[PDB]
Parts: sequence; structure tokens; C-alpha cells
Amino acid sequence: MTEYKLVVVGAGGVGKSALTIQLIQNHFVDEYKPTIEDSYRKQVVIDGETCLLDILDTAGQEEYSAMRDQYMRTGEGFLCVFAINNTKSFEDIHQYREQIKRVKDSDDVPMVLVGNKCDLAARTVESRQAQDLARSYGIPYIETSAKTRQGVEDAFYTLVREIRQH
Ligand SMILES: Nc1nc2c(ncn2[C@@H]2O[C@H](COP(=O)(O)OP(=O)(O)NP(=O)(O)O)[C@@H](O)[C@H]2O)c(=O)[nH]1
Ligand SMILES: [Mg+2]
Repeated sequence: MTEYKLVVVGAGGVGKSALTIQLIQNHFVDEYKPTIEDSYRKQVVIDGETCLLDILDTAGQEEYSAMRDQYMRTGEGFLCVFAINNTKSFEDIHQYREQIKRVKDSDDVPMVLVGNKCDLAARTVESRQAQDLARSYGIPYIETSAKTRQGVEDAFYTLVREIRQH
């Protein structure tokens, strides 16, 4: 069966791990257990396709940008995560995207943009700003909350759709 190699990137604490764990383990981690790196997989169904989703959950905590390089090479698709309550994380997106394009030596890498933490009243990034940012990338935008699981499958699964149509 098709294995899809998803990698989760984005600034420190936007909810990369929470998204992955909600996807994989169906529980809200509810803890900044700052990541070093973690590999997960789950057999899932996407558009009727039973497939495997491998998720490489990466340390956004930008002290390991050089660890990220070698490790991202492996990924086929990338979830670019910010938190809708952290504009600095939204600005940080350009960097992660650029690095990924660098690493894969391609302007057109399967990717999605993810605004996480949409349960939070504290929105500082408009949905339309992120939709526009994704559009400027020619990639999907998904809004999620790892807390409530709202949009979580959508984020990883829409990235599978990117990998496929690539
Ligand atoms: N309310 C809410 N909180 C969230 C959400 N996602 C993550 N959090 C919380 O915010 C904190 C940071 O989440 P985490 O998943 O560790 O961030 P990260 O991007 O994986 N961290 P790093 O790059 O260092 O590994 C945790 O307390 C976590 O429970 C969300 O969708 N909603
Ligand atoms: Mg993490």
C-alpha cells in the first residue's frame, strides 16, 4: 500500500506535535514537550484509499535548522504550520518553505499551509491572510485545532492529496 511521507515544520510551539499526535494517536498532547524529532505512522483511509501515513514531526525550536536539512530530504510532502494566534509564526513560514524548497531543490514541493490553534479566541492572523499566503505559494491552506481535532485529518490528508497530484 502507498506510504506517504509527511513532514511537519513550522516555528517553535505552533502545534506541530499536537497535530501529529492528534492525527496518529487521537489525543491532544496538551503539553509543550519541545520536540527534538519524532517518526510516527498510521494506517488510514484518504478518499477511499487505505494507505500508510508516516509523519516526521520536527523541532521548530530553530536551534536545529541544520538537523532539519538532512532529515527533511526524506519527506515527500510538508505541513507548514503556524498558529493563528502568533503572527511571528506566520511570518516564520517563508523560512520553512524556502528551506524545504532548498532541500528538495524544487519550487514545487508537495506542501500545505496550516494555521493551527483555531479554537483560540486570540486570533492575530486573519484566515484571509493565510489563504492568500497559501495562494501565493500555489498550495492548499487548512485551518486546524489539534486541541479539538477540528481540521486535523484535513491538514495531513490534503497534504497526501498534494503528494498524489504531484
Ligand atoms: N489550544 C490549542 N493549543 C495547542 C494546539 N496545538 C498545540 N497546542 C499547545 O501549545 C503548546 C505547544 O504545542 P506543540 O505541539 O508542542 O508545538 P510544537 O510546534 O510541536 N513545538 P517544537 O517545534 O519545539 O517541537 C502545547 O501546550 C500544546 O498543547 C491547538 O490546536 N490548540
Ligand atoms: Mg513538537
